Amino acid sequence: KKCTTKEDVLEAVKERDVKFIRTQFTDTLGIIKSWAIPAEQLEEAFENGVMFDGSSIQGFTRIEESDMKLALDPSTFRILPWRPATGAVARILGDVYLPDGNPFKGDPRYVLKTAIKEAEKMGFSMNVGPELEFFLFKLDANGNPTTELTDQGGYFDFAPLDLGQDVRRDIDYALEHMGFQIEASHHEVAPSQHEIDFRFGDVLCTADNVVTFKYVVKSIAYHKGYYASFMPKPLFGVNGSGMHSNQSLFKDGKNVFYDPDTPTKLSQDAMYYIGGLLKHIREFTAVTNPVVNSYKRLVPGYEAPVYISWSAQNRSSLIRIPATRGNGTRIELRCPDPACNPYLAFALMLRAGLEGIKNKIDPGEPTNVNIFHLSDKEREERGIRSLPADLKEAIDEMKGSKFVKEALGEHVFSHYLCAKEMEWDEYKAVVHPWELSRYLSML
Amino acid sequence: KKCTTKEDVLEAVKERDVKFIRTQFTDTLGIIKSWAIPAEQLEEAFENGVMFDGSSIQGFTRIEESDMKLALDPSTFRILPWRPATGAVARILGDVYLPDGNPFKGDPRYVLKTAIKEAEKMGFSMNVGPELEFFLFKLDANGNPTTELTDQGGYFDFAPLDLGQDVRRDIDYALEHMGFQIEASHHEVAPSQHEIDFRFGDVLCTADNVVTFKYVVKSIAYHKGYYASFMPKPLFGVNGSGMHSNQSLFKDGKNVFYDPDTPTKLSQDAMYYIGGLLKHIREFTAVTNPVVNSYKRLVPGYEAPVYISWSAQNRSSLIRIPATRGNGTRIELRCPDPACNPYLAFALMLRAGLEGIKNKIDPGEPTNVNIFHLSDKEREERGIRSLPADLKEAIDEMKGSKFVKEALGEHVFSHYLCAKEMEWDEYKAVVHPWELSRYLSML
Amino acid sequence: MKKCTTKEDVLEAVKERDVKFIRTQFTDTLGIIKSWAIPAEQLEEAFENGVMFDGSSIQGFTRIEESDMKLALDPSTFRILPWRPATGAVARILGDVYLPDGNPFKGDPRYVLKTAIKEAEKMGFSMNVGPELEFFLFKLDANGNPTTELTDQGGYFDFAPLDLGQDVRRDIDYALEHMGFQIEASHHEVAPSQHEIDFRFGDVLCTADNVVTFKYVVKSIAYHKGYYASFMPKPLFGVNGSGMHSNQSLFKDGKNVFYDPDTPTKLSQDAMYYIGGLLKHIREFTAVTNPVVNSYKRLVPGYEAPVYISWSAQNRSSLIRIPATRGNGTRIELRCPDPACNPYLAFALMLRAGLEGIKNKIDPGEPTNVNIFHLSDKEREERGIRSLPADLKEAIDEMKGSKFVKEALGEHVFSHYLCAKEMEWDEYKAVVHPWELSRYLSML
Ligand SMILES: [Mg+2]
Ligand SMILES: [Mg+2]
Ligand SMILES: [Mg+2]
Ligand SMILES: [Mg+2]
Ligand SMILES: [Mg+2]
Ligand SMILES: [Mg+2]
Repeated sequence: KKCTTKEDVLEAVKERDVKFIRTQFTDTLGIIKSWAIPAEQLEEAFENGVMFDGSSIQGFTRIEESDMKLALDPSTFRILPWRPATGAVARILGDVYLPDGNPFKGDPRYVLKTAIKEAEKMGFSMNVGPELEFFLFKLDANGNPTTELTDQGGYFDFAPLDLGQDVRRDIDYALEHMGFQIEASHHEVAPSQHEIDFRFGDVLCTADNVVTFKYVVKSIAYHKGYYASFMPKPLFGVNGSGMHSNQSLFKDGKNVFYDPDTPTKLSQDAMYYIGGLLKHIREFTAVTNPVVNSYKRLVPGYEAPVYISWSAQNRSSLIRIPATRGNGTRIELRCPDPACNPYLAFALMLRAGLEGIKNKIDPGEPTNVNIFHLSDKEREERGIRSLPADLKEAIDEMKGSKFVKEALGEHVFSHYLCAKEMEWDEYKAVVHPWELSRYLSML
Repeated sequence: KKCTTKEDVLEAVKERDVKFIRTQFTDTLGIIKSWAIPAEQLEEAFENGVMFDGSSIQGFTRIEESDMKLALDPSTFRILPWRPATGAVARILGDVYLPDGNPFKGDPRYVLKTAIKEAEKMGFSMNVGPELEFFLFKLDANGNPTTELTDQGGYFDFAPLDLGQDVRRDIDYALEHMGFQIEASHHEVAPSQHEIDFRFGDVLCTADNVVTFKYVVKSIAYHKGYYASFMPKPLFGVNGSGMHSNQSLFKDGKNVFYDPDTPTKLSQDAMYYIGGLLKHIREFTAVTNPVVNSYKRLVPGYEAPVYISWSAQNRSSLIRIPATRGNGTRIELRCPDPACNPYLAFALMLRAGLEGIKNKIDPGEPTNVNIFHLSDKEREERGIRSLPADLKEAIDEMKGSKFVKEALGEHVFSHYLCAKEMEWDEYKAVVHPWELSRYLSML
Repeated sequence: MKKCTTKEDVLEAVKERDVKFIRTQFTDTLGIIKSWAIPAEQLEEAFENGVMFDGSSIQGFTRIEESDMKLALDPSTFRILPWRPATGAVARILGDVYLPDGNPFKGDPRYVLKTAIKEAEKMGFSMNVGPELEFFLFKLDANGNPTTELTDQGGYFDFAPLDLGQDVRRDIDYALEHMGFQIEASHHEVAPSQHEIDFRFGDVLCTADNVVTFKYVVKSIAYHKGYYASFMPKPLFGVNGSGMHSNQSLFKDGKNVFYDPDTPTKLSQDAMYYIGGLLKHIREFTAVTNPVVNSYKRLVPGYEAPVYISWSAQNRSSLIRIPATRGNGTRIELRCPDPACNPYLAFALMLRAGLEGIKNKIDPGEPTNVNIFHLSDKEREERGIRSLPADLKEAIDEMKGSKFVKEALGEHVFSHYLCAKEMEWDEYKAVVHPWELSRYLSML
């Protein structure tokens, strides 16, 4: 089941009776985009490319069309894990080009590719294993999503044990049937919350899978009567959903972060990589935490980190070093939530870590104390800064950042910020029922 | 009906058959406070004072009691506008003292008195006429307040014309029966919204009346089946409720703001007074706009001002000069909402205006253009700043302000900020239904 | 079924039986069953290098920070679950938890039971356990949530229920036998909709693993037939609660060391000392055998649950009972625990207490052949008959100052267990219950 050439794809389409091909790409804000191609037209698509409206990539801030061409990558062909009676369905990715023949710089996948390209200039290749947390909710009588609980279980609980036990198994099976190579799946801290850990793979292939994961899990749950939610904080008072990103660099086949003779067995480049991450994380929190609801997860008192720090012992730090060493040496960034665009988030993580190695950015001493247990003046002395407290603050930090603008390009940078600003200007004017409950009788 | 001495009060209590006396004071956050005294004990109260728990003034941030004494002011005695079958009811104010005999610096009324005291050092006395906007809503089946409309009328509409016509008349009559001397009352822009304009009077007496107004209107409406709401923005998409504060200074009986020979007929001190207001308004917006809901009114596109500016022509400026001249020359600050503590708000307005005259603070050229019609870069050149966009930003501006700390005192200053911070930390973590409507199906 | 010994045994069985997912199985400090799924393709590498996982999951709801830990899979614990999804077969597997430095994690309750077994081996003893698990079978509401709605109104040993509940009850028994549980007996219990399943009398470590497996297997099977299986100690007022009677005996040289043909009761001196140690320390770890606030709504007089510390051979209502069987079947039954307890911690502490009795020759005193429930405080005080802790707070306080429980559990488990139970009690003691409104709202 390893596809390399267009002839590999075409023969598998004929042998497996694939009738529809679905393109897969994402817009600037991480929404999954697609259109359907009948398989009869697939051979022409491989030869000539497929023309489509490129403003779909631009987000919801689009006004004008832009004719663009999608050059299909046969190595991304993959059959979807459901079987219509008519025939099989498969997804395929590709690269977006302008009519003049130049690659469209506004595709988030292209943005990730340039970061991979800059990493290869120094001989580095990046591997990532994301830990994706989500909620399994009930549908109402009309089939609409709700936040109604499907179980009351806790961390690593063997739950649910009713019919929800079968949908969770169906989700894991569907991913395995598609070649995901899941490492582990388990119940998360909050009721009805679940986590699936990806295999440690190369960043580009992993990023494509994070996108595929989201609509596969969504579709499988829907067809069983449940709703899979990737909201950061759908429920007050319980754990939010993060997307922890374990990352590692390789050069000449060996792990760049590992060093057998150092006290912590962590290399100098590992320290530099953390320094770049710590130096720039505030500038692209708006990308790792892209929606207004993201910052309801980034509040003190839960697993989510709100203070910029690193440690090898405390969990609640922004960056944590797992105990694993050798070829598996990795660092874990714990702030992102599964609403982020994986292409933009992974690219900025790579660029920030690369800038740490380039500029020999010291990360400081690790914070082994639970920072939540500290006063504001204590953190002030130790130089412990915090993440932006809402989307608007994150927007302002990203607005004036030379690092983020150069890494995304002036087109992705502008369009992402403009959409997020429109988002906040809508939210900031809403009068919420909490305000009514608090002030109607008081004032 | 003019009371001057304790014997004036005691005889009127006997003649008018007053059976209960209600003390009236406010806490640090502007909530109206009270306790009941049977009229038989009133004569002892005038002689010795009344001991009460002073931590009631401290707000909801109180932990320890503090025994304090209220020295009743017989000139504030006033009979309430409803008539129980048992007997009449009256309100009375006073000054709060510590057991050692010193005035308690934490009473907001005392804070206003010191600003009046500092104004008298330069020969100034301040007169204020507040324009109080409120909403008239329906009660549900259980008598609880709602936001259900009582009319659909607009600006200056003769509405409502149903039974709501009688409660609005009852409210105006009750205030007139109590000696308020209302200037005008009319329908406001939003449906079910109403405004009552006070007589131009001295700041201390006016501030006491703003407090009395709130619970009188509340009680009169309740007993007719309606709810009077003083929320800034109870309803999205329609006008909020402000408390415009027209103010003027007098020295030697003549209006300090008037000058017959100047082009605009406005004196130099009037310009200085505006300059101090403009220089400091950002530092005490947290007092004029004290609740989270206040900044749902301070959004662009309605009558509320969000840009720091002054003009004699445009309404939508933060400070506006009415056309009236001579003894009636006044300036109007349009940002406050009726949730503010009138003692703290008027005191800071007086101090800021006084600091303008002391330091000869130029207010700049007036902005006669509708600032809302301008780009961000246009306002940048003209030095046009904006008000804080939420309660947290207003808290931070007040936290580091030497002017506000000195004018309120270190005890009111600390307690006010601590309560408002607890307020924001509760609001910032709430997951609102708007987030569910926007992100549950998307993410 | 089959018995697996090597990793090659398990890997073969995965292929020939089309097992697609392996579920790890362990417990947190409080006894909550913990698991995560491994794809069968990953299983071969799991046997070679172990599986990294967040070991703070073992701490319970008192976990402060993450802790990387390794699970070394035990091939002999591989067992196929008794449901057959269309996708493929499912199996569970246990293992040992190791720290990154290579040492075993002392906070795993399974490790705690294993060191108790090691103390028995030092004195030449191996311990066998047969538990009797009581549970309730309730209806689900219209939304699929558990209720306390009855499924039958039968009593002790009744042939009930006889409606569709007869089938789910039989499905539970069939699936346990399908996994090789070798059930001794299953019957209706005293309370309506209450049931009992009697485990095979076998090795303590294997039996403790089966108790954890039993709970989620019964719950999942009941769930899929529209019923809820409850292991609450006392879900309903006014009827019997659910207990976990723990039969036990020691063996040495393949002989039962509790049996003596020569003595009058046909019990050896070691059995007397073993009882003495149990009676000496039972108060100090009642918080382990009866771990939740609801446990002490069962530990009240009048419903078969023992509240007084005594032993006897005749009447069951004693804390410790001697069944009539002798010879190789000689055992002593401890009747205080409920199915909410962690079996690893409860069995470990029973063993340690009994072994402490043997090594210190602790006399158990005269048996109390009368029903203690018929005695005054004066009569009970005259015979020096003590009570079990009356609520979780009292049991916590008795466990907090026990040097014995701290040594047997280890510091990590000891503090983490107590801290969690204290937070549980502090939350409970502040609640204003509807019973208080019914009694006081009108009166005061
Ligand atoms: Mg997690
Ligand atoms: Mg993690
Ligand atoms: Mg108006
Ligand atoms: Mg006005
Ligand atoms: Mg029984
Ligand atoms: Mg029994």
